[PDB]
Amino acid sequence: IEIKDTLISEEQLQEKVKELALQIERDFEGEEIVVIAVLKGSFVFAADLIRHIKNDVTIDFISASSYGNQTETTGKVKLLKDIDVNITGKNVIVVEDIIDSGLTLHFLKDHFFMHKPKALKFCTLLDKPERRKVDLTAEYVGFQIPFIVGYGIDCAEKYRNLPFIASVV
Amino acid sequence: EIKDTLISEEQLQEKVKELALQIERDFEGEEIVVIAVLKGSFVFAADLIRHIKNDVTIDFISASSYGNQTETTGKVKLLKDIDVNITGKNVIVVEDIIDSGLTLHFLKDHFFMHKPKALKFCTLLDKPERRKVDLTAEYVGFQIPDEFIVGYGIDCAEKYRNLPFIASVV
Ligand SMILES: [Mg+2]
Ligand SMILES: [Mg+2]
Repeated sequence: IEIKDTLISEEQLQEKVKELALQIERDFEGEEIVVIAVLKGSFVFAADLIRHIKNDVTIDFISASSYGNQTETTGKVKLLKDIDVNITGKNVIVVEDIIDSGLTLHFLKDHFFMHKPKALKFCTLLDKPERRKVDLTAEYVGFQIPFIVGYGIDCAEKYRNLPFIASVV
Repeated sequence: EIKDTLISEEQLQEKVKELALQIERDFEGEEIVVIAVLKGSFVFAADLIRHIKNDVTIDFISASSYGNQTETTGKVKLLKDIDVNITGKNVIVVEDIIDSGLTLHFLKDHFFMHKPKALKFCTLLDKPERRKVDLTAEYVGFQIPDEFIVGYGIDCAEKYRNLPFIASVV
């Protein structure tokens, strides 16, 4: 596994993240927000995003694993770590590094709705809408891209520490 | 409410860069596994690893208190154990704060059971005057007085983790 080319630079990422934060602040003027980051890959994006949000922010994490084929086709995942914070009647933004088929995030969506939040929006750094297997439109999207690593995203647990996003093989 | 800024955003960025250099020096030519103690160390970890040029693998651990027992013996309940293989690897455990050191001493024994090649501790903030056990962190960002702080991943009742600086609260 070797890196090929830089796809999105460190500076592009920082500018885009600042812009997404402004969009979020506008949509929730004067109100608290709960940010739920999907581990592990979104942790870098989440760390940068929340630091630009001036609203009172509560952050928590969720971890989910695959059941096998079932996950690839239906999005059914096993909750490994559920949320600790209260999102009932709250504004919730679920943060991902990537959304492609949307199957797993759709399943996570239903789980969060059981908690009865006031609002539930999705924020992803990268989006691949051509890979959708279900209806799921993210309200906040950093970049639409055409295997990648960096900025929290790995390849076999490697390269999460790159400050930029790159193509690999 | 927030009282005063204790460590600025810029001071944090400079210090984090410096800790990363110290880490690179100690592991010249080798891969490193970074294990961050959730939830408070996630911001520090995100910034620290981006300055480390070595091949880095990151994972997370979550531990909770059993009550008084934790405050006096460090005994904590592992809520989420590591997924990655640290056997024969260089491991750096990343914390936001080390005070009594009781809990990290307990986590140290847990990781040793995995037989890593090396195991070091890196904390953003250290309060050595609060030690109840012998534990010297190899990497320390700042020595702070025994006071309540928030920001840069650290909360007070789940509030203020999103401040880009560290502040006192009263
Ligand atoms: Mg993800
Ligand atoms: Mg901690």
